Amino acid sequence: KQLIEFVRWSPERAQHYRNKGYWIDQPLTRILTVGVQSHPHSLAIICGERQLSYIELDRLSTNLATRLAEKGLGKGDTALVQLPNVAEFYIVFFALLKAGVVVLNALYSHRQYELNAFIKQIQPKLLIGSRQHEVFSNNQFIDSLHDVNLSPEIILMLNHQATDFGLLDWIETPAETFVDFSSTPADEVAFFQLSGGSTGTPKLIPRTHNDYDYSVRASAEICGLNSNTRLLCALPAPHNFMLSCPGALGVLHAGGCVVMAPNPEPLNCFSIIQRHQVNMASLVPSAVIMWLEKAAQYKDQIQSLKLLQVGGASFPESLARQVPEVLNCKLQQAFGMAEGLVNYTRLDDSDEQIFTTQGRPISSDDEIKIVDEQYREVPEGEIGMLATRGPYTFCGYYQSPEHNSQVFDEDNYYYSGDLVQRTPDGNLRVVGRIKD
Ligand SMILES: O=C(O)c1ccc(F)cc1O
Ligand SMILES: [Ca+2]
Ligand SMILES: [Ca+2]
Ligand SMILES: [Ca+2]
Repeated sequence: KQLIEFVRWSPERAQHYRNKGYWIDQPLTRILTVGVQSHPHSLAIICGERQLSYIELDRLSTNLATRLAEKGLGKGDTALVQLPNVAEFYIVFFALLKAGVVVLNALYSHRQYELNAFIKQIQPKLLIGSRQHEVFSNNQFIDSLHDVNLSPEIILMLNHQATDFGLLDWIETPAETFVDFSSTPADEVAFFQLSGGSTGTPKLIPRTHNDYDYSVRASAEICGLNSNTRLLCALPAPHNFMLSCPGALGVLHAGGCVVMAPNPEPLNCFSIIQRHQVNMASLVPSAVIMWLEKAAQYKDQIQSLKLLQVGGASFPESLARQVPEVLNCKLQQAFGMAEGLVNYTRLDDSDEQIFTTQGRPISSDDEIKIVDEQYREVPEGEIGMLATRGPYTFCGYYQSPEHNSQVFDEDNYYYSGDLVQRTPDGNLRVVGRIKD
């Protein structure tokens, strides 16, 4: 009956963020509902040989949601989802959003140790995974959960066994009986993001419908998405970068289409780009290097790429400059964190800004301090530690009061651990990382 706990913005900041129109108090399912009303038959997801329209995505994820409701899963409960880069990922995401189940999307690369830690932390009543994943290849991990009194009530499996509940069976058909359901309230937790770079297993980041939808809408505007955007989803779909910056959710917000790839391997990605005339992609620097190494051979297959976002690791200027020369598309640098703040070079920034900086915040109410070791603001342009708060930056990790008191200051700035300097033009350069 209690909704998932999380650390709230002050009411004065919530009001401000509503007054500015950042927080519009709609569930994240707004993206689907609006697109179904506007363009039900536009393609939402391309996955392998499948073409999911907006109304198909909407009907498939309602089916799953009615099935879960039928089982007493709803507001107050949590789910652990671990799916590869396939359409069912988003069907499941929107299904849990619709049903009011707070979902943690594990990376498909996470193994038993991480999944165990997540299950201990959110005690999910629903687990959704794939039988082709190493961890669910046998029944050992699911069995270990009974021992520890953490068995979920429902396990749905992709590529399922005859014994299992088939995830695709619960998507294909709605429940036999009607049980009511609804999203969690727009200013309550919608789902858990995961931190990057924390010491042990990733820390849980509660995200509300209000703040995630804002970052998605605002990112989609900055990146200039529209209904002809076709975005390659080659990075892990659950990752903040791939999901909201502007990510699949931004593309759906804009009425475009997400094109799935299993991973960023260049030859296969290039084939998907050519086949579906992908015009946007998002990559981390190591994946850009791989593409850069094949792109001359395949210039023709990737001509349609119009925009490449790059972020997630340091991206030297020498490499940035190769993106337009070799990939024949525009560069946008992105520096963000699942905890909130996202920076983009703008599409009309100068070439030097795009090649040498990681841009500037989504929001004019993204507040930045760049501080020395005495936590005093450095002189303009020097390197300091980044601290930030704003309308989509979280206010604390899930159930971690001790850690939270260490990375938030008294004004509720979050200390991301990133080292940065502000350039004269107003943009940020990420130059490193600092501990504790
Ligand atoms: O987590 C990251 O490293 C990351 C990178 C770019 C972006 F736009 C958002 C992000 O969360
Ligand atoms: Ca907005
Ligand atoms: Ca981080
Ligand atoms: Ca191009």
